[PDB]
Amino acid sequence: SISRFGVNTENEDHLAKELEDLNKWGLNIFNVAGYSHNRPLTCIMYAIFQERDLLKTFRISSDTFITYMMTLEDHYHSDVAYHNSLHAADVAQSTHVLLSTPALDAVFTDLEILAAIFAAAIHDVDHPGVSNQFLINTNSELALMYNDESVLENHHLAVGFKLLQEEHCDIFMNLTKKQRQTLRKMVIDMVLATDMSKHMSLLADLKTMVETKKVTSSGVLLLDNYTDRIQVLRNMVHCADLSNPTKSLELYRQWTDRIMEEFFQQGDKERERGMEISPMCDKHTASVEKSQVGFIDYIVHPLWETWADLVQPDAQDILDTLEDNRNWYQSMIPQCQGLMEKFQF
Ligand SMILES: CCc1c(C)nc(-c2ccc(Cl)s2)nc1Nc1ccc(CC(=O)O)cc1
Ligand SMILES: [Mg+2]
Ligand code: NA
Ligand SMILES: [Zn+2]
Repeated sequence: SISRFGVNTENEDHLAKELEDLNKWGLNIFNVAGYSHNRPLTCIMYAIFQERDLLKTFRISSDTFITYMMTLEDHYHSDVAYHNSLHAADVAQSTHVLLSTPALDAVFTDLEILAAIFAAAIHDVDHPGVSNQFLINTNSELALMYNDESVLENHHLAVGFKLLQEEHCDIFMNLTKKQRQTLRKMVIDMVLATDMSKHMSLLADLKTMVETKKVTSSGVLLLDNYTDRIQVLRNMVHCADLSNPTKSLELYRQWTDRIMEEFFQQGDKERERGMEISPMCDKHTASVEKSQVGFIDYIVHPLWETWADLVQPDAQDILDTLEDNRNWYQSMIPQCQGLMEKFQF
């Protein structure tokens, strides 16, 4: 069971049936959690690494891998409504699918692939369930440590890398020095690019890149160098981090409930401290359906449209689902600055 899934489970057969969808956008990670004793991140990372032969390629012990992943998953907070191990697992599995998009076939090195999925796994570790801006506004120790810049993203990185230095946790021991160095650099790059306040400038740079794209006669992207590759990978991970609205409505709605609960819990903190309640964080004046439509139309669609343009035609299904979900939320609205502000500056 451990050998098969990297986790103990009372229903191996149900877990195995769900993991049949490992390479699919339609994987249901909530079910994976339910059949893995709420170890979705360890489970999904083990599955992904076996699928891609990454433990063989990089000589990573499977036991050491399970040990690291368990401590990493333990460092996600169960009582944080959205930014917990289920979201990390989702981003990792979503990154895993995006890496296999036909337009990117054989484009990336194995180390690049390793770096993207590892980054996905660690990108929100030890999230406190309050935003960067909250941490800045409350004079937090983390904001003081990190000089107000990508405060949590720097913290997620430091925690993720520090766990590797625990006894029996160094999954990269068998990499060469040069490999370790390159991997570190790439992971730092990608996790720092998940700072939502970089969304606009990241999208601008991606469009610029997409203007210059060239493909083979088979539709495969031609990337000139490292610089172009890591740019696609940053953006890939960002897209995986804003993929909830591109999943089935059933899944999207569960994600939305969770991020609203998280925001509302921060707004209750802010209220208790006599602070102005941040946009999206006031449960008494929230308009959830309307905000999702604006989120999609101004942030998530523009990003996915640029991504879809890059990997044309691979991502049309994703765009169609996103539109369809937008239509649903729009139909459920009962009879702009706060939005856009979390995604720029
Ligand atoms: C993908 C889940 C998701 C959904 C479904 N909706 C929204 C927002 C809707 C309206 C809005 Cl303003 S944010 N944000 C989401 N994620 C998210 C996560 C973190 C942050 C950083 C921050 O707190 O500033 C911003 C957005
Ligand atoms: Mg984050
Ligand atoms: Na935990
Ligand atoms: Zn995230």
